[PDB]
Amino acid sequence: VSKGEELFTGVVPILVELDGDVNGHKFSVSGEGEGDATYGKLTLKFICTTGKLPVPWPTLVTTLVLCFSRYPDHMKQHDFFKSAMPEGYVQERTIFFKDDGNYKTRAEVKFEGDTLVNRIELKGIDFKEDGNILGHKLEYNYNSHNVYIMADKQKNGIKSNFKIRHNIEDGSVQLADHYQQNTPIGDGPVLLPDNHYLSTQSKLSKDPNEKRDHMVLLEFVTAAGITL
Repeated sequence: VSKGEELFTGVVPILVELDGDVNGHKFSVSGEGEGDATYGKLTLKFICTTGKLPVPWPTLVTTLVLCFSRYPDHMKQHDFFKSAMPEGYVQERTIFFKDDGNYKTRAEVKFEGDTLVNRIELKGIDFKEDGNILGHKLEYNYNSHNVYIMADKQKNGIKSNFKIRHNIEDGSVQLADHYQQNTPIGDGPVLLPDNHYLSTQSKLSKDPNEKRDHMVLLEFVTAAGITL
């Protein structure tokens, strides 16, 4: 058992705070909701608090808390994300949009009191101002994904390479190549996993009564096994 397991046995409130800068377009996003790791379930509503989001909401889904994944009993020794809690972990990514710009993200995921917080800094560079991303040409939807989590023994953490495919309105695909690394915050012991898969599914919706630019997200993440 990890020192973080017991912190996720019930419904946990979540706060997400993102400070963004893409090609010099500054923006901020605030998210609120709750996670129920027993069912691998999270529900979040995100608001662009600076006005219109200058990138498409789907491109921010992976950036905007894998500690809410459901690890089956025979897999709980591989749950790095909960084991780091409450002190937490750093999650860093570069996201390469094919034939367009790239995001660099650095996030701290940790408890502040009873609330699980995901505090993010995002920098976007080399985007095309009239391209598919800054031109808002991506559909408001998301595909299910399987991600291979690999141990990073040198960093006492994990790493992952995976592909997200966003739908472009012309019927083609915008590829987003993700490189990810996670490391414990501080001098904290963690469970170092063996390689395994997470299976994700995400549904994007809108609050019909909400006038601000926003995204409602329902996400399920399950550790599928060592294989598949």
